[PDB]
Amino acid sequence: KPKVSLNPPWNRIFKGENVTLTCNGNNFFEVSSTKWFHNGSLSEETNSSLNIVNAKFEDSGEYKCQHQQVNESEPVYLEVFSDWLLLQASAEVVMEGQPLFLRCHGWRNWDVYKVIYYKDGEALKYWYENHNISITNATVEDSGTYYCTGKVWQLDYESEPLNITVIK
Ligand SMILES: *[C@@H]1O[C@H](CO)[C@@H](O[C@@H]2O[C@H](CO)[C@@H](O[C@@H]3O[C@H](CO)[C@@H](O)[C@H](O)[C@@H]3O)[C@H](O)[C@H]2NC(C)=O)[C@H](O)[C@H]1NC(C)=O
Ligand SMILES: *[C@@H]1O[C@H](CO)[C@@H](O[C@@H]2O[C@H](CO)[C@@H](O)[C@H](O)[C@H]2NC(C)=O)[C@H](O)[C@H]1NC(C)=O
Ligand SMILES: *[C@@H]1O[C@H](CO)[C@@H](O[C@@H]2O[C@H](CO)[C@@H](O)[C@H](O)[C@H]2NC(C)=O)[C@H](O)[C@H]1NC(C)=O
Ligand SMILES: *[C@@H]1O[C@H](CO)[C@@H](O)[C@H](O)[C@H]1NC(C)=O
Ligand SMILES: *[C@@H]1O[C@H](CO)[C@@H](O)[C@H](O)[C@H]1NC(C)=O
Ligand SMILES: *[C@@H]1O[C@H](CO)[C@@H](O)[C@H](O)[C@H]1NC(C)=O
Ligand SMILES: *[C@@H]1O[C@H](CO)[C@@H](O)[C@H](O)[C@H]1NC(C)=O
Repeated sequence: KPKVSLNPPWNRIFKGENVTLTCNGNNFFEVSSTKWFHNGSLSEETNSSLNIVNAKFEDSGEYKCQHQQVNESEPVYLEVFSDWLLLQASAEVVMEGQPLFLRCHGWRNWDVYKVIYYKDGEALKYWYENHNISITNATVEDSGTYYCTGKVWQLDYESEPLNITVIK
């Protein structure tokens, strides 16, 4: 029962950014026989750590790993974007009580100011130099649709809206 982990945790990334997919293993692993299935199609890497460099739209997809005698892991979907601001979430679905981190991500990792996060059309939090609205203990009422607004350079921008569900 393997489980694909990511680093950054962000599973919604811009174009050209890099992400690393590690197969069920927190720190140190042994085997050299690891399988990767990008969109189902077997991959060319064997190492347990499948890196992804300059993010091309084609990288967006469904992945998974399996060992010699283990049933393939629950696929994970990676989406790549091109836009001024992208709203990133730790996980999109959560178990009541778990942690939750949302991030109003600027393009080219620039700097965003006058930030405001919104949940279900309501103003929620606000800062100058931006922040990362974080949640330790997650309530089910936290489930909703978020999006953020901010000033890049000297213009305002709105982010694509994102759904989030906290089940019990
Ligand atoms: C795995 O399957 C997914 C299908 O969801 C593939 O992702 C899709 O890839 C295409 C081509 O990169 C994306 O569309 C492109 O968008 C640009 C910009 O809007 C446009 O100018 C191009 O003409 C093209 O339409 C498409 O949106 C994307 N799907 C999603 C949801 O992001 C992915 O490429 C597949 N992986 C492999 C290795 O085939
Ligand atoms: C993705 O990885 C690349 C490679 O490490 C990063 O760009 C590197 O930038 C350094 C400058 O310190 C150069 O020495 C390398 O040659 C560059 N690598 C490549 C492949 O061009 C890049 O910054 C990473 N992406 C992000 C978002 O940080
Ligand atoms: C987020 O979830 C909401 C539902 O909570 C989706 O909105 C519904 O969309 C369907 C069809 O698009 C409509 O029939 C419903 O009336 C909508 N509900 C509301 C309250 O507007 C929404 O499409 C989802 N968005 C994403 C990005 O997944
Ligand atoms: C290759 O695998 C080892 C562990 O077997 C790991 O420490 C290392 O980071 C991996 N290298 C790459 C490029 O994935
Ligand atoms: C492993 O996969 C087989 C089918 O190939 C399935 O019967 C079995 O239940 C799986 N292992 C576990 C722990 O579920
Ligand atoms: C908060 O978000 C920023 C983005 O500006 C990121 O670089 C940083 O690592 C995050 N801080 C923490 C403590 O996770
Ligand atoms: C999380 O918060 C709930 C109340 O909202 C509380 O009952 C529970 O003990 C908290 N969990 C932890 C680990 O403190």
